[PDB]
Parts: sequence; C-alpha cells; structure tokens
Amino acid sequence: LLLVEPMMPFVMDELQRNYSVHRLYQAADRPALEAALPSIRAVATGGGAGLSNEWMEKLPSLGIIAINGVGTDKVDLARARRRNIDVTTTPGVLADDVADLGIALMLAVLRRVGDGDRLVREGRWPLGHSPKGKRIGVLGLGQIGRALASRAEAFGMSVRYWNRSTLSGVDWIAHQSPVDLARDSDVLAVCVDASLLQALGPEGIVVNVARGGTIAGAGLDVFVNEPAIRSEFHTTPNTVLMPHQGSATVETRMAMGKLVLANLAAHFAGEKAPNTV
Amino acid sequence: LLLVEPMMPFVMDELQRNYSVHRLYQAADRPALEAALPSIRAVATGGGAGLSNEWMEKLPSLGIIAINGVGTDKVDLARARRRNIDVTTTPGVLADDVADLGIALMLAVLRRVGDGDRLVREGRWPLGHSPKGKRIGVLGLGQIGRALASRAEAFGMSVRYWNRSTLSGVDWIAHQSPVDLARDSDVLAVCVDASLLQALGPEGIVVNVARGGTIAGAGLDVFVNEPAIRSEFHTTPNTVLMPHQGSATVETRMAMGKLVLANLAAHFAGEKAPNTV
Repeated sequence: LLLVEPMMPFVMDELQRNYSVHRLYQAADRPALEAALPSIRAVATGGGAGLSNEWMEKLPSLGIIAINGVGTDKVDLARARRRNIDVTTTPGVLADDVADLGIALMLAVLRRVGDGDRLVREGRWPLGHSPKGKRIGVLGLGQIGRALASRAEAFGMSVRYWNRSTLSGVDWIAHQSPVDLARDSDVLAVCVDASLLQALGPEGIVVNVARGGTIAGAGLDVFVNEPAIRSEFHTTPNTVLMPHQGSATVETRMAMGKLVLANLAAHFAGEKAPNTV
Repeated sequence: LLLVEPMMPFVMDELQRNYSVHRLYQAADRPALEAALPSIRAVATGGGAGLSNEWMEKLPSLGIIAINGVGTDKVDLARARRRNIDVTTTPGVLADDVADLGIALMLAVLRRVGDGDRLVREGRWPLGHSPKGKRIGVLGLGQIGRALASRAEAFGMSVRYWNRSTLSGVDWIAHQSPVDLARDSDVLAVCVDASLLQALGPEGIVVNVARGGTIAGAGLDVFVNEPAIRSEFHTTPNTVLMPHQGSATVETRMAMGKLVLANLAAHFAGEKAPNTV
C-alpha cells in the first residue's frame, strides 16, 4: 500500500505484516514504489497530507484511501467516489483527550502552572484562582464540548454553553449567541472578538482547543498559521501554550490506528469500509 | 492587635477597621507596638510564624491567637491554655484547591504541559498519555484525598486508595498498605519509597501535594527543605514543579481570612472563639 505519512511505530508494524508498504516519504523505497503503482490498492494517510488528484490518477487499482484522522480538505471526496474509491476516517475517538487538554490548560492558567513552574526552575522562588463556583462558558457544545463541560462540573463549575442546539438530560443553561455567552462566563472554552474578549472582563480567561490587559489569561493549543505562530504569545503574560497536542496521546493515536487498520482489512475483504465518508 | 505576618491587603483592611493593628514586621510601628504591649489582647498570625513563648510572655492581656491556617507547630497550645488564651485555626477551607492543583499537576505530567509549553516558547516547535481507564492510587483518603479522587473520576479514572479507614458510599477499592497501593496504580497521588516508586513501574507517575528512569514522571508542589530545593528537579525530566501553591488561591485565602476575622470579633465579643483548638 501507499503509506503517505509516518504513523506510530506499532501502527507501522501492523502494516508491514498484512501489507507490502511503500512509504512516499522514504527515498529508500522510491523504486519499488514506482514499480508497485499499478498493483497498489490502498493508501494510508493523515488529514494533513491527504492524497492529491495527481497521485490518485497514478493509482489505477486504488480502491481505498484510509485517513488516520477526520480531516478531508486534503482529498477530493467525490472524485474518489467517481473512481469508486472508498475514503474512510476515524470518528468519535479523540474528543475526550482534546477536552482533557482544554481542562489541563485551564487549570494551568487558573493556577499559574507555567509561571509557577519556571520560577522554581529558574531558581526564582502570586495568588491563583479556584474554578469552583465559576461560570464556564463553552463555545460549541459538540463531542469535545460535552466532554469538557462534565469534566468542568467536577471542579464545582456551573456550565453554560453556545449551542447550535439545546442538550437534554443536563441542567446546563443555553445562551442565545456567542457574545451572550461571553458576558456570562468566567472561563470561555472554545470548542467549535474584541467585544467578546471584552465581555469576559479582566478576571476572565480564554481557552482554545479548536482552530486559530483586558483579559486575565489564556491557554492556547491551536493558533492561526502554525507553527509559525505570532511570537508575542511566548512574550505575552498569563499564557500557557501547546504545540497542537489536542489528540496527541498514545491511546488516541492507537485508537485511530486500529480504526485505520479496520477499514483496510475490510476493503481487502471485499466489504465496504465501515468508516467510509 | 499584634499582626505577626502580612495577610491579604483586604484581610488587612478588615483589620485596620475593627482593630488598631501593630505589625511585628514593620519598623514604622515598633514604638507604638512597644507601647501597646500591655493593652494588646489579640494576635493574628500564620502557621509558619506562630507565636513564640517569649512573645506570649510579653502579652499579659492577650486572650486570643488567631491562626490564618491550621498549622500549630509554631505555637505552644497547652501553654496558651494555661494562660487561658484561645488559639484558633481555619479548618475545612483549603482541601478542594489543594486537590485542584494535584489534578492540574497530574494532567501537566500526563499531557506534557511543561515540556510542551517551553518548546513553543523556546521557539523549538512526544505523544502524551490519557488518564482515562488508568488507576489513580490515592495515598491518604482524607479531605484532600476525597476531593482529588472524585475529580479524577470525571477523567475516566478508577479510584483506589490507602486508607486509614474505608469510605462508605463510593465504589473505590481499598488496598491494605502503601506498597499494595503502588503495585496497583498508574498515577500515585500523595495526599497524606524506592520500592514503592519501583512498583509504580516505568509508565507510572507520582504527584505530591502534602509534605517533602524508573518512573515516567512527577508533579511536585511540596519538597523537603524549602525553598532551597534539591536543584536536580529543575534538571530532572518529566517534572512539573510548584512553589508550594496548594492553597494559594484568592478564594481560599479569602475564606481563611474571614474565618480569622470571625474568631476575632467572637473573642472581643466575650464569647469562646468557634475555631479554638
């Protein structure tokens, strides 16, 4: 198969067992890759790389593109369909961990875990804030959104959210719009402005986990244009940053690999891949 | 009154209102302090400073020593009692926040929040671990211990503890001894060895919140001999450190100050202070 990207060593080993694997990225198998083109039926890739139309046209036998991830911007979905190729993903596997990091970053800002850690490390050794009884506003109550809210309930936080729709079974309150949400939040969780930022007040904080002195802090794991990131952040204050590590756990990556394996053996088994999109 | 230590500006203001306050630590009121000695009935202090016997003997009218804290090693309890002095504390106020930091440090090690934050800040931009389905062993299931366990349940963790006694109402399992606990834990929470450390294995981690390559990490907020702390820590790996910030929140310190105020006005009101110990 065509392995467009490296995945985990042990997702690799699961491949080199069932499959003769040609890695697009390794020079040491460019020849045998070229050879194999007509007898290549499977591509394993990630959301970031996808599979260009050029490469697709190079693979006449290709029947499946298995995406280690849920991103589809890097592959032409309908085009594969017209070539009768199955394009799969790995749904419902990463939200919890993304929600863990969101909470971790939150405690990190709340409790000065960055500023506090360096000051000991920088042999330099300010009161923090408790989450208890504070309004957590959640922007986008999806999978990641719900996970993060319940986790936030354990800290004595009251949940409010923006919405898209209202959720049954919980006592969380829904706000009409994002600014409504901000004016009623002590910590804003972005799980999908200046004026929004301004409505959070000087005690409030923002926590990013999705895409890229008037506020008291921010914990950001995702930024616009990455990783050539603003620069001021590393300088800013009351800021905890992450190299987009939302889903970066062994467990999640292992859960995602197994899914990728599952759609593979399925297709080679004459079946329609279960995670076809 | 005798204010042995600084407390929060607004605990201060609550004092300078009801009380003529002489700060032992400020030179600018050493005279008026000396004067006041015989007409001083109240000391406000913290666990670290207490009130030496020498000073106690200097204060003939003293009827109350209000401790902003629960530490009593820095004051002779029975001696005050024999002088009929009421020594109060501020119980049941800080456990939750100490448990918050314990969890925060945990996520911090689990999810490489230190190593991850600097690498972005150090413009340098390793898979982490999820807590879900991992055994959290709790060493000392007291107030802080219980708070921390429930918070850990929200992350999909299974609670085990060492014990002192068994807790009704929950499905947490009790282990006979500390080493038994270690051999059955993925994260060890110290809330009260080499062999214990060794029983945690190479994936396990230790999180300190109480007193001072064979393990995968550690988050320490309290160390032996502080703050002249080992030094190797700042060098060690997979380590998040805190300048003993267990209780360092505004809310907790505010909750503690109010208690201290309460025992004060009580005693001057001819009553027996409520937090007398």
